[PDB]
Amino acid sequence: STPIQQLLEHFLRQLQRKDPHGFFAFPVTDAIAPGYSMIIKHPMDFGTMKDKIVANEYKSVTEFKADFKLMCDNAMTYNRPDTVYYKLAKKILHAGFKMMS
Ligand SMILES: COc1ccc(-c2cn(C)c(=O)c3cc(C(=O)N4CCN(S(C)(=O)=O)CC4)sc23)cc1OC
Repeated sequence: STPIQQLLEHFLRQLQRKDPHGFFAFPVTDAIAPGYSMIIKHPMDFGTMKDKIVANEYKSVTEFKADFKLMCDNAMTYNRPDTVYYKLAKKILHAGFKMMS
C-alpha cells in the first residue's frame, strides 16, 4: 500500500471515531430511510470510502475529502435540521476538515 493509501487509512480511522454509533458506517438502505435512493443521487458512506482506499481509487487527498463532504452533504439534504443524523453530519463535516488540516 502506497503512501497516500496509508494517510487516507489514518484519516478514515480518525473520522470514524467521531461516529461511535456507526450511522455513517454503511450505505443508507431504503428500508432504514424511506425513499433515500430516489432523493440522494450520489450516496456515500465510510464503508464505501474504505473500499475505495483499498482499491486505490483515491489519487489525491482532495478526492478523499470530496467523498467525505458528499457523505455529510447527503445527510444534510435528506434529513431535517432537528434530526440526530443532520446534527452529526454538520458536526463531523467541520471537525473532520479541521482534523485533516
Ligand atoms: C442501523 O443503524 C443505522 C444506520 C443508518 C441510519 C441512517 C443513516 N443516515 C446517514 C441517515 O441519513 C438516515 C436517515 C434515517 C431516516 O430514516 N430518517 C431521518 C430523516 N427523516 S426526515 C426526512 O423526516 O427528516 C426521515 C427518517 S435512518 C439514517 C440509521 C441507523 O439507525 C439509527
